[PDB]
Parts: sequence; structure tokens; C-alpha cells
Amino acid sequence: TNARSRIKDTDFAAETAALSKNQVLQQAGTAILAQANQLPQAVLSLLR
Amino acid sequence: TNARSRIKDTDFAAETAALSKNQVLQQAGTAILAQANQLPQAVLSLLR
Repeated sequence: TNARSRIKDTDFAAETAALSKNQVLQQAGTAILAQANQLPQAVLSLLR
Repeated sequence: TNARSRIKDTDFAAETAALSKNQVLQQAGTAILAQANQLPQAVLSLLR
């Protein structure tokens, strides 16, 4: 059972940090997407 | 009869101390389980 824990039981002490990192990169990516999806309409309204 | 005593009669001057010691180990084990079963609760409730 101890070997099964070391091979299976997750050491979530770092996996919680990893998943929080993943979700903050998610929010960052969505933020950059939202701010980038405003560039073309702006430059077209500027050149027109 | 004295031979039967020396071979069968418990010299409970030692078995009484053994009973006391075993009761000590039983209570200690109960307390150790009560203390250790709270480790996952604490670590998960505090880390999440």
C-alpha cells in the first residue's frame, strides 16, 4: 500500500500550485485575447 | 505437584506488569490513531 501511494497518491502540495498557475495562465490568455480582438476594428476605424 | 506448578503456574509478578504495559500500548495506539487521522483533514483543509 505504501508503494501504491508513492506511485499513485498525488503529492498535491505542488499540484494545487500547478493548477492555480494553469488557471491564471488561462485568465491571462483570455485577457490578451479580449484586448487583441479590439485592434483590427480600431485600426480600420482610424484608416476610414 | 511442585513441578506442575513450576511448569504451569504463572509467575504473574511479570504477567501483571505485562498486562499493564500492554494496556499502555493499547491506549497509546488509540491516541496515536486519533492524532494521525487528523493529518489529511488539516493538510487538505488548509492547503485548498
